[PDB]
Amino acid sequence: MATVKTTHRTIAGWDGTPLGAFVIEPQDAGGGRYPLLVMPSSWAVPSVEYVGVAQSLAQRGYVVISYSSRGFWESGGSIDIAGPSTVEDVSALIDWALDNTRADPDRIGVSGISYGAGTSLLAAARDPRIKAVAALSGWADLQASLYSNDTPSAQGIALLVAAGLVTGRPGAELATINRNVLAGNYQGAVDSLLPVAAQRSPAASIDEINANQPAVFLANAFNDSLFPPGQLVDFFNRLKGPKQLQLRHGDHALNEALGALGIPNEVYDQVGDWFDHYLKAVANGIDRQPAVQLKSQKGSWSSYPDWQATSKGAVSYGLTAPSGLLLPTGGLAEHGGGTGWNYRIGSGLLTAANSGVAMASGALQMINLPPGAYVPFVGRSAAGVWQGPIQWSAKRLDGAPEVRLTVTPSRANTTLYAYLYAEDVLGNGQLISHKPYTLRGATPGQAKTLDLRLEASSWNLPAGSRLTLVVDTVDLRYAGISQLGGAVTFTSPANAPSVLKVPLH
Repeated sequence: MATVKTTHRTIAGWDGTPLGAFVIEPQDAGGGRYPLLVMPSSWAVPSVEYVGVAQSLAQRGYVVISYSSRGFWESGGSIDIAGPSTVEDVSALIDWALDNTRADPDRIGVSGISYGAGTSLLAAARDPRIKAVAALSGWADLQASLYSNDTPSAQGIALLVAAGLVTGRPGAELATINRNVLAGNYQGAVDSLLPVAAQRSPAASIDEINANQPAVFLANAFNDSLFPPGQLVDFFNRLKGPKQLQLRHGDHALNEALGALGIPNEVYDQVGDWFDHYLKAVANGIDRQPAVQLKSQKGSWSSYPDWQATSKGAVSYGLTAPSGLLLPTGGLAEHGGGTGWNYRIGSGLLTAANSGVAMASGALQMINLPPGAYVPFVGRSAAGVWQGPIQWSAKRLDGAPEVRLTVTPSRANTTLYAYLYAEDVLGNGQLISHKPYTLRGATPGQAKTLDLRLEASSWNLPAGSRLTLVVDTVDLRYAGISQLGGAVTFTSPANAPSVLKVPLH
């Protein structure tokens, strides 16, 4: 193991903006060049040790530049939300390192978390010297993350604002978001960002990254508060070069470098092995590992050669018409359901089915811990509820469930939320996955068939439990546009039956 020297200094960005940086260099001995890692730090969250993580990588035998981006307290400039300047600064710091350290120009990598993860991926698209990327808790599509199916993520946008405010000085884009969020104008925040979001989205540079063919490692939490997994998976799937995706359930750990971000120590252990293989040619077998690796809520791993394999043999459950004397409830019926039925709910009514709890003012929790929902208390005039059978043996859900549903709104503006729960014998539901869907400017009384892809998950369903689908019209974490007084009618036309597809293993 290398012992490393850490030196603080100011390094000029692309336009001269001074960036606060820790330059970490292997000592010992005489004394060839080392692979270089440039690592943009992320949000300033108390207890989070970005430099420490960088030093531990450097001790594997790397020159590492750990640095604060433009606008951070320790730098000049303004936070531009991983804008073109922030991304170009990655290249400027690569140039500086090559000229001022024992860095090998033929073995360059980038790694970051959240702010630094999106920054790192964009740099890999724009700088073909980069041969490997390790991006943690990051995004591919900023619009899809904050404005999923045209539904603003109120709690996601608020967290973006809160994180920015403790990290540095906002540029105009972030200041406009901040002003909108203060008024409760989440839609206005979105509207302000959309015209400049694509240039901040790795997904918009998929061709450029595929051309450059870096080795891309992605590791996120299913329950990331800012950047949900589907938009990451979609990007991952389109990469043509060496790649690995890991998804885990996040929880807070104490007394770890990254525990307050919900990231366990094991992630940067795997990152190390990734870089060691691709940049130092260590034969550690990383190259033979499955491209998709998933860690369930009980902490056990599964793997797949690609994302398509997660959906192999998915079960199609037909939705049946809700029935019952007191608690109208439908079925999830494996080959198959009913067609020709209708079931009307009121829009804008509150249920216990929520993706998250109300969060404090300025809270910096980077993962989300959804509340349980007691299914018998989910108001049937406010929600459609469909229950599958109680399983007598354990099963494992790996992948993204899909719901096809036909809906008829009485108002022009409605937001729908679909939830998949593991419901125990007594009726206690644990949320596995959800998805929002906003219908804006719809024609009242016209039935529309919608396909919702629920967020990717990995879930051990125990014996004694069933899968339960809830669809309602309000969620505490999103700025939905449903109105009390309106209605939604669920149907299942013979032509296009209402069906939940679930990737069980």
